[PDB]
Amino acid sequence: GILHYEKLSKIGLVKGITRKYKIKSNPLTKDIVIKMKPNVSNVSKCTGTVMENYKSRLTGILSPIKGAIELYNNNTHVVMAGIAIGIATAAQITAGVALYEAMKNADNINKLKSSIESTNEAVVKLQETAEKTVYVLTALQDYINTNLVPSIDQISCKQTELALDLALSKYLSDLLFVFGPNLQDPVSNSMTIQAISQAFGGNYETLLRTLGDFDDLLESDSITGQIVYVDLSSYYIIVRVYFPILTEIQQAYVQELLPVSFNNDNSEWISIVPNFVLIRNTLISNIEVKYCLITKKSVICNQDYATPMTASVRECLTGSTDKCPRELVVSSHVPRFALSGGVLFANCISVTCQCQTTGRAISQSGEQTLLMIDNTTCTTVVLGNIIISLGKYLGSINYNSESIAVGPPVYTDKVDISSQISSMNQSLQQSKDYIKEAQKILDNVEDKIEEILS
Amino acid sequence: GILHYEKLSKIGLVKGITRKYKIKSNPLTKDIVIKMKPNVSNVSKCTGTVMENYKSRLTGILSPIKGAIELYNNNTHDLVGDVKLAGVVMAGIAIGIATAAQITAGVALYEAMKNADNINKLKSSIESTNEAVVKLQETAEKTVYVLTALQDYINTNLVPSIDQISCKQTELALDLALSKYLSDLLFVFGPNLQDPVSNSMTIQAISQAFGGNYETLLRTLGDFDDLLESDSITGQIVYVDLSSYYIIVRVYFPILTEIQQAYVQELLPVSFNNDNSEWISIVPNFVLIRNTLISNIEVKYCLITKKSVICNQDYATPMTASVRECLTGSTDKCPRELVVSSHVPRFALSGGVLFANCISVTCQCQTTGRAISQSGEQTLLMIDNTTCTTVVLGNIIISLGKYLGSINYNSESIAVGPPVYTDKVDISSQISSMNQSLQQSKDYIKE
Amino acid sequence: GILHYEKLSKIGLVKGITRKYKIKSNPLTKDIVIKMKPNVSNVSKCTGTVMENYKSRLTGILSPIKGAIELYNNNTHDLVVVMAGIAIGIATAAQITAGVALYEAMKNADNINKLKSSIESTNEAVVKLQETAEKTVYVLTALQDYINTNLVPSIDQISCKQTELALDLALSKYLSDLLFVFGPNLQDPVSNSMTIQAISQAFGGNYETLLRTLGDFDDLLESDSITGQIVYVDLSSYYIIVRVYFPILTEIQQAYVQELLPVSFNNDNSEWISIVPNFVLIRNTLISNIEVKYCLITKKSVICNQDYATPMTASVRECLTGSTDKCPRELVVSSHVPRFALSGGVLFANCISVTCQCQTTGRAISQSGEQTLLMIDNTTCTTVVLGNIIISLGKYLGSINYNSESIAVGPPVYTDKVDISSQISSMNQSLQQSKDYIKE
Ligand SMILES: *[C@@H]1O[C@H](CO)[C@@H](O[C@@H]2O[C@H](CO)[C@@H](O)[C@H](O)[C@H]2NC(C)=O)[C@H](O)[C@H]1NC(C)=O
Ligand SMILES: *[C@@H]1O[C@H](CO)[C@@H](O[C@@H]2O[C@H](CO)[C@@H](O)[C@H](O)[C@H]2NC(C)=O)[C@H](O)[C@H]1NC(C)=O
Ligand SMILES: *[C@@H]1O[C@H](CO)[C@@H](O)[C@H](O)[C@H]1NC(C)=O
Ligand SMILES: *[C@@H]1O[C@H](CO)[C@@H](O)[C@H](O)[C@H]1NC(C)=O
Ligand SMILES: *[C@@H]1O[C@H](CO)[C@@H](O)[C@H](O)[C@H]1NC(C)=O
Repeated sequence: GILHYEKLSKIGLVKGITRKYKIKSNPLTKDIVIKMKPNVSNVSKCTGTVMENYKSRLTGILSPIKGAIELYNNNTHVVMAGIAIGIATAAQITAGVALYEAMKNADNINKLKSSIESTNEAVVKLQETAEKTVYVLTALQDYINTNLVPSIDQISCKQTELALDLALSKYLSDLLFVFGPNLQDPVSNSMTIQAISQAFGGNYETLLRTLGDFDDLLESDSITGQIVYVDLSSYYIIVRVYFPILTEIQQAYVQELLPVSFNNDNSEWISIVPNFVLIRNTLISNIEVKYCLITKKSVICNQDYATPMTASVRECLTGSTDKCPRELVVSSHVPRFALSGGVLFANCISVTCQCQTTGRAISQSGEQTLLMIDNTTCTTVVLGNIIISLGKYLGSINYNSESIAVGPPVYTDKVDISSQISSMNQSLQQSKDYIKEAQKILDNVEDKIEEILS
Repeated sequence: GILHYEKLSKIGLVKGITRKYKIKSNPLTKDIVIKMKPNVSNVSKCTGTVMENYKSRLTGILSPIKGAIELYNNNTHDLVGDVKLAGVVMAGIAIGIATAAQITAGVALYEAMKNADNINKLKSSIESTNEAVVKLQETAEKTVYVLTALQDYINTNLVPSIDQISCKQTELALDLALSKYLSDLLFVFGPNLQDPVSNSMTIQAISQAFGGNYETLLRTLGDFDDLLESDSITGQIVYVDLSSYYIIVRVYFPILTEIQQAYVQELLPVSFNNDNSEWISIVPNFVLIRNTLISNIEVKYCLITKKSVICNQDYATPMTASVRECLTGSTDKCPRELVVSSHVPRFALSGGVLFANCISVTCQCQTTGRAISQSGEQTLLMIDNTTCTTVVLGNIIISLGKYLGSINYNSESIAVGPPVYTDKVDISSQISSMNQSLQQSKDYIKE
Repeated sequence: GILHYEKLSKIGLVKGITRKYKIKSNPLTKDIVIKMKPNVSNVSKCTGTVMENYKSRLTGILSPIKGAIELYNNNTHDLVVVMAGIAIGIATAAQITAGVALYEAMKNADNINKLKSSIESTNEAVVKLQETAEKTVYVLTALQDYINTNLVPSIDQISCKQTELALDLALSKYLSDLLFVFGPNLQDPVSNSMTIQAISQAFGGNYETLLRTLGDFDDLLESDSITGQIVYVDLSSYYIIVRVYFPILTEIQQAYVQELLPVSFNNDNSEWISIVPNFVLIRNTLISNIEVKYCLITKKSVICNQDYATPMTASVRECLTGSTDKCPRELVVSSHVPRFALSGGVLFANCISVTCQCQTTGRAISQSGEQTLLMIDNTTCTTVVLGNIIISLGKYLGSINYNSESIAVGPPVYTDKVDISSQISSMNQSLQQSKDYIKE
């Protein structure tokens, strides 16, 4: 049950931190306008057909989004038109419902079109008639206002236009990854606010700040954006930002296991067991922490990332160490000792351990996997080049007298898995014929005992 | 033959979109000059030895490319039987050890040489280009473009701030720009690009030398976006000039062809019920069918799109006969895995008909007012307008079509495949477990 | 020596380059100050509360580093260096060692810190300061250049909100850029893994200047061997001290990395590719796998920031050393897996899959169905036309009749993630099914 830490530590898995488990929930919606063509009316003398190009270029990347969105709109007549939609995922359907929900306010924001069209500055605060405000973030506007405008004199009219064309095209080449043919499904709310901000030049800080515990959300990619309206004549979008909160899962924790090479039968092994185990309620399972934000106190995820675990690997973690698979160590880099509870767990065959206080070297038998070193043999431990003072071990009084039973060896390598598999299939097939040497030589040579009876 | 779509949909894999399959082919080559040191002729007043430094710094990252390229140029002693279009001969002994890809890139390099040499004659005019992008005449009426790094910054920041800023400031700002640009280009062009006799480099990646602005680079040259987002527009470095600090890039702008009777079928996955628990099917979500043959495809590397999967190469991959069999009827061969996340999807829509896990989620009929409840004997419900016109599904209301398949999808039971664990760590334990077991029962056969 | 290159080449793995094996060692520490709030007193006019905001914002991302660092400092009580095990409680070796290095950095950190008020008022982007000894120390300050060469000149023709917008925007952009590396994300700052590139995110990614002010550099850089450790955080002046670990790389002895160039091959009416590592590490008499993906591959060497060796199954070992019937093979279904390679100036080609011909002798080079691959050298063709590429050949230094002698092909296998589970469960099902007949 709920983890056999000591048994585990001998096989080279020492207790790491225990962590709180958190997931986003309870989203909270807020709307923003991002304008994708800058102002220019203040510096319109020496532009040329850069705009006529940029616009039709932008229209090419923008229109298919509009098109994709509108297929959910003309076809949600609360109720979504299943025949019209035809083939879709639940996720998408829900995004579509959120979209329809956004429409009501989208429509009200859209009434300020001509005022959006003529925004002077980078970030503008507008009045949506209610006393409910709405923000317009316009791309390259700052550059235009504070580079182009003041350098106008010392540049000329054929080289301001170059500087403009270049800015526009750079901005384009930057936004293209996120907003290209690439975002094929824009009826979603997965797009991270960071990724959306690409349209405002990656400055998601300002985007969040004008809307007004933050970083933890941000670095879990839990702050998401949904595109809810596209205006093709004014070249702006409305984004609904989903700013959630994060909730602690109840009697759920994520246990880290610190891996440490260990000795068996003249060679160093490392245990093949998850380094992060999720325990919620009485149930132990795998978790894909790679997708979360690990943190001193908590694993923070934008969704549940639990994953099933085989009963062997479950048994392994709760005592049966002869079920934890082990792999050969051949790199001078897999770690050779760890510290847990102020007590040291060390491969004193691989590395040389000594007692600074008592002067005598701490030497490890070949019969043992690992040493548990605490303040009842050394107070201070010299460990190569690092000197470390130890606590008393809260576990078994004679950890080092009692021997763990090591599990089976295995190869972890992609290429070695296939060879192992074909090797095995070979062996099982080879010995699946000897079992067919009994369909005759135990059936006919026993139904001959019906004739040698009758 | 066909995928057994109905049998599949019970095991929680519903028909998604069917897509065209496209791959790039027939490049149309076009050449461009990228100059990697800006002008500074209109600034040379406060420049310390930052140019003297920057140059020798750049030479360090540039020269080995040149060197690498020129080993193919000395080694292709070619035109075969002297003549231009007769062909090209690569020196095998000289080259020694190379890949087909590389050899071909070498041939393309030799092919680029002819025009490279003609472009190179404008060296002194490249050397003194004033502006960021310049159009030059290669004598023929055939034009050639020079894109020069940091030039714009220099022309529109520094020259304008020169009257208002000092010296050990004007030079700081320059040193900083140059070193930033350097630290940005270093990933793509460093010791990293060990094999420059290639045409893999994407034009985006190449444009790192022009500060990531691949837009302008493409636009000065001339289905564009679909090419671009499949990384099918590639660049090859064909000449390096170490005194003028410029490179010639051959850009390979291809076209994309529809593969014939080949389509990529999406399967939308849906959690399904069996023996008191939710399972998800372990079967590819994307299957490539070309001709009568079904095989895997690595779409992760392609560009997926309403109508088509667009790839810069063929990405087909073999498929085990079991997983083949599974997709064409034998659902007892489709492996399944336990579901333990409140996130794996619980229903899908295909053909206007709903496939739902009405054990996991709670389904009801808005029109008929009665809840749609699912037996524990069944994996999944197919709900079509012949039981509900409108379906309330938690919080989403949805109007349905008539299912074009079996009149009683729900009365007939599928046979669920074997359970399996998908996890990296779990595969090793499963394997060692099995070895142990087979060895253990390989002695009883010796009894 | 170790490997069986000829036997291997028939199964479609031809000798590629042999490379030197190098790892970083012998690091060489040098210190630097990164200031994360620009000067701005030269436009202290209409900034507004943006500084008051920016500062408290920054404090939020910065303080937890300080905090984390100081827990090692508070708990290394020494000179004998002794680390407090009870206080530390639960840590890795790596981290402990980082801690020792941190304590080692403290001595100089403390001396650098005396110049606090002079750090506070640095005018320019990069400054050289005197740490009293004649030992200099550098201050790189963020956004300073932008401020000095955009905003200060663009004061005169810009409104008071206009100036402050441009500032707020620069600051917040810089923030949104640094946040990935320095956020809640860097949960363990008592380490020296952070690459100097990643560190330079605080100076706006310009790791070039950072390295250049401190003074075979690229190979280090592109192996991510040049690392930074944060050794001090100042929360009132908003600067950090970084100890940069600039190592040197050493050749491993009698160790090389062998590349294998893969080439589709023919067997029993279909094209196969061999499932064998493309890079094999041989050090001493021992052959093993190596994870090159993490290193820097280079004409002469594989360059790694650590040893990346990995064990190899005795079957795959045996395979590379003769037993080709142990090298697993997989069916080819993509018009993209390569069809010929060149090694030693001799050609190894699938002349069933592609059509091979002799330009010199005019006659086409055709391959039996009994053979996997053709070895083509100048003793049959001097020049070879191979689709659209013409190539002149050397003499093969191996067996005089490579093409008469047949290799024994290994077992077929499926490589695919999804196909492994089915293979595994199939093998299970079958073993269970035939584990009952043994109970009969
Ligand atoms: C769905 O309906 C939208 C409107 O909601 C359609 O947009 C119209 O587009 C035409 C262009 O030919 C314009 O003349 C109209 O002004 C638009 N309609 C309205 C009411 O403003 C769109 O064509 C429809 N189709 C799809 C597939 O989304
Ligand atoms: C159940 O769904 C089918 C197909 O979605 C509906 O049949 C269509 O009805 C519309 C409107 O009457 C016609 O324009 C189509 O031509 C019909 N298609 C077919 C293939 O018959 C049907 O109406 C739905 N049933 C109910 C009760 O709404
Ligand atoms: C070991 O740990 C702590 C040190 O304070 C203490 O409680 C205990 O008495 C110590 N025991 C010995 C034998 O040193
Ligand atoms: C370290 O100790 C001092 C007390 O003298 C205190 O000011 C500081 O906050 C402590 N920090 C930690 C992390 O314990
Ligand atoms: C192959 O090439 C080299 C040329 O130096 C030579 O050693 C060898 O004799 C050649 N043989 C033939 C048949 O061309």
